[PDB]
Amino acid sequence: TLPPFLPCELQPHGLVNCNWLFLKSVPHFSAAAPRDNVTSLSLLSNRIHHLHDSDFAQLSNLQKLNLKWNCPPAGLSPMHFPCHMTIEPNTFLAVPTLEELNLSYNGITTVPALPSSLVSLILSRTNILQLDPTSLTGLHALRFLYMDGNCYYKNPCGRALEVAPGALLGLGNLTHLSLKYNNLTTVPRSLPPSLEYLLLSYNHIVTLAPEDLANLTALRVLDVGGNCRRCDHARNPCVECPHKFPQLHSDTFSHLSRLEGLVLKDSSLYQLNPRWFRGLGNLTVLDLSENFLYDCITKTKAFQGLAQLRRLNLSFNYHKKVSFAHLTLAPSFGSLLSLQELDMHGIFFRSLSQKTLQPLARLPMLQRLYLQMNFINQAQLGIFKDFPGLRYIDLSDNRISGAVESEDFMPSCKNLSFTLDLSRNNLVTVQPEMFAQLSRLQCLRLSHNSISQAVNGSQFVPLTSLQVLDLSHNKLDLYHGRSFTELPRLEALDLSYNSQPFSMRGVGHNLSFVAQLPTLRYLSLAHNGIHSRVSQQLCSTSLWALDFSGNSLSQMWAEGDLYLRFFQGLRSLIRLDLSQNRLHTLLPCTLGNLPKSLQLLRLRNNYLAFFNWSSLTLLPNLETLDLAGNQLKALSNGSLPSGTQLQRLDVSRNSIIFVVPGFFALATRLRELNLSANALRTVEPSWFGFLAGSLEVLDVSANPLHCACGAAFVDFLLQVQAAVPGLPSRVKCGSPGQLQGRSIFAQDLR
DNA sequence: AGGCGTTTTT
DNA sequence: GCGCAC
Ligand SMILES: *[C@@H]1O[C@H](CO)[C@@H](O[C@@H]2O[C@H](CO)[C@@H](O)[C@H](O)[C@H]2NC(C)=O)[C@H](O)[C@H]1NC(C)=O
Ligand SMILES: *[C@@H]1O[C@H](CO)[C@@H](O)[C@H](O)[C@H]1NC(C)=O
Ligand SMILES: *[C@@H]1O[C@H](CO)[C@@H](O)[C@H](O)[C@H]1NC(C)=O
Ligand SMILES: *[C@@H]1O[C@H](CO)[C@@H](O)[C@H](O)[C@H]1NC(C)=O
Ligand SMILES: *[C@@H]1O[C@H](CO)[C@@H](O)[C@H](O)[C@H]1NC(C)=O
Ligand SMILES: *[C@@H]1O[C@H](CO)[C@@H](O)[C@H](O)[C@H]1NC(C)=O
Ligand SMILES: *[C@@H]1O[C@H](CO)[C@@H](O)[C@H](O)[C@H]1NC(C)=O
Ligand SMILES: *[C@@H]1O[C@H](CO)[C@@H](O)[C@H](O)[C@H]1NC(C)=O
Repeated sequence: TLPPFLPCELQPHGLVNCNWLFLKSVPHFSAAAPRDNVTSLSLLSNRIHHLHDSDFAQLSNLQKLNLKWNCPPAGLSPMHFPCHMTIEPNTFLAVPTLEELNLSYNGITTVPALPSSLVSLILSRTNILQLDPTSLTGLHALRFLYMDGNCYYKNPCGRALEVAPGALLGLGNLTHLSLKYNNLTTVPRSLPPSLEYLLLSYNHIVTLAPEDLANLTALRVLDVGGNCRRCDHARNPCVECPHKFPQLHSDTFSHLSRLEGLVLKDSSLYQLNPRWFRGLGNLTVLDLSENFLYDCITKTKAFQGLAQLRRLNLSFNYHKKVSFAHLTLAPSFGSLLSLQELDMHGIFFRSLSQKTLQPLARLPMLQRLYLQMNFINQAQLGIFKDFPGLRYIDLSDNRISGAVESEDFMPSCKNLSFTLDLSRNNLVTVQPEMFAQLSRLQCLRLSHNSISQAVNGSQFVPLTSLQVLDLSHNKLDLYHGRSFTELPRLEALDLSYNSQPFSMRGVGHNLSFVAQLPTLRYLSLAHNGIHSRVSQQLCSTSLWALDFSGNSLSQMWAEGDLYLRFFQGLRSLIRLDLSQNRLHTLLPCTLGNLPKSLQLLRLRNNYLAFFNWSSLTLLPNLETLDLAGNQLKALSNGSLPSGTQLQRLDVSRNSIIFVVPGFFALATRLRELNLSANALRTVEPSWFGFLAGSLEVLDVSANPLHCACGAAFVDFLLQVQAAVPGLPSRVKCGSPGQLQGRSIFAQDLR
């Protein structure tokens, strides 16, 4: 029988998802559907312009309703089409259980009547230009009001949004208010004392005083950034902050003892008034980005009081048209004993020395340090030795060049104890000297440099704890036999996109160093265009995973018997990616020379038009096989052979016209199968023997199915619907006539 | 007339 | 197949 909520899709935790179905009105759903197991209803980005009383009446246990992007104002319409949305006055009253509503990106000019149950209301990017107490009548349970972007460059109005004095006082539970991008010039008078988060960024509130935040002693977060902007850093349309502005009175934040988060970004500040931070001893996050505090951070004592502060953002506090030769942080940074995260990216300074970060050197909790995009050309990396609790340094996108004068295939550094990112720098060789005091390092990123060195075993000698080394997007010449052997703990090495040496026609290269890395588990030689004149075998007893994608095994395996055993010496290998290797053909003899230990084999985006399925028995441990993106015209020439351990099979984006009967039958372990984007005109239960019920995923979307009245496929997909993703909307007909390009349920086939 | 379309959400 | 060395 049918999916219960056609054309929408029943998802977990009682969600009915009608997203992106181009609906003109809300679907009703027959009484046969369990409309009370329905706890949430999503109608994102349809084209419903008219909302009725009956539309939600029958969904009597509905808690969440998303109606976003259905009727976008002209400025947000991708083609500037106007749209007004009519709501019948009992539309939402008929859902007395409603808790969260999203009416954002919809042309409405007044708030509709809403049930008292409502805990959350989002009215952002609407055309509502006024809020007064009649707007939000009887919403005493309401805790969240979000109404950003009702008057700005993308949704203009010609005036300020008008929140009348005391308009929201009726809302006794209101903790979260947001009114960003509304062209406000003053804070709204008399907001509920219950407010905990108040967000007024990207308005034009140029003056503040303690009157402007009267009675808001519950505030835990206050965002007032972007009201007086520096447009030299603006990516969007921007009005430059007037001269003699902004004016923030000293004691503006004095009565906010509970304040945890203060955002003052992009406020054109040349000087921090320390009186701003008096009485803010409970402050944990302070954002001062995109201001002009480049001098003030070498001098100020305004941080002295902030004992509990954890995150400090000083990024893009850069002087117009200049980078500094030197930057020395203030002594008062040394009293931030709680500090975990410091962002100094985009200040622009040329030198990083002991003096630069001296005050931070004895802070016990300092873990993450962002110094990227600073045009730094000299860096004494040895300063980080004495930092007690450091876990992460981002020094990427700098001009440092030396010492001073898919998680299956490559693991991330996220859970390691000490990571240095030096990517997007100007190293052309690696000097041991620059790492002299970094023997604690577990992860080093040096990608997107200009390293064009024949590494030999002498470059990374100090790094005796290093487990991950990323050298992707460089020009390494792999030639000497002992490259990387100075790293006793190396488990993951990325040498991808170092293609240029391998392009050098008539000059060969040496991969025999892989045998000399006894602890290595992960290796990417991906996107190197390896095609000729290389070692005939990779040899390693430790290696579990090898990305060899983006090379030309094609040309290698065409070259007599030289490279037929290339991957055979990888005795423990469990994952191999041979994708985009230009393979037009495979011998069964080539596949059997891959390691017996293999569990995962990718051959994506090759040019294979034929695959001898019987040779899968030569890889007895194979659980996953990816042939996506090849040119198979059929699943045939044998079946999946007996006793095969295969669980995941992807033959998507081929040109498969048919499947032989009983093709999958002997693959009893098969759980996930992707037949998407092929030329299948039908889906038969006879492909699966009659053991298809074990399948957890069967993707048959984007296939030119023959939707002839009474077709055998229709019935089959309903018997295994739990396993077919997107069945209600995305499995479509290629024929006949007017059904082409429309869902299989666009007319009843039975 | 309405169309357009996967466009952070906080 | 990239200063080794009948
Ligand atoms: C089955 O394969 C298809 C097509 O190869 C997958 O659809 C692609 O999904 C990726 C991300 O997973 C997207 O970047 C592409 O845009 C999609 N391509 C097409 C042509 O639709 C699909 O996700 C796979 N199904 C499952 C269940 O994993
Ligand atoms: C907050 O709403 C709840 C209903 O969920 C109610 O108990 C309480 O009266 C409300 N508080 C105020 C101050 O209105
Ligand atoms: C913002 O406010 C003023 C009202 O004085 C108006 O002139 C201006 O056009 C408004 N801006 C936008 C983007 O609507
Ligand atoms: C602040 O609170 C006092 C005491 O309850 C009240 O009388 C006063 O009107 C309030 N001020 C504002 C601006 O809401
Ligand atoms: C590596 O090459 C350097 C030149 O940079 C040379 O001095 C050194 O002896 C070689 N080291 C090893 C371990 O082969
Ligand atoms: C490749 O490197 C190994 C390890 O030093 C070396 O023995 C072998 O001779 C090299 N191959 C060539 C062709 O130079
Ligand atoms: C697959 O290879 C085997 C072993 O060499 C061979 O017997 C068989 O004919 C091949 N299958 C097809 C369909 O050509
Ligand atoms: C393989 O099957 C295809 C598709 O039906 C067929 O055209 C071809 O002749 C078959 N070849 C072998 C060797 O089985």
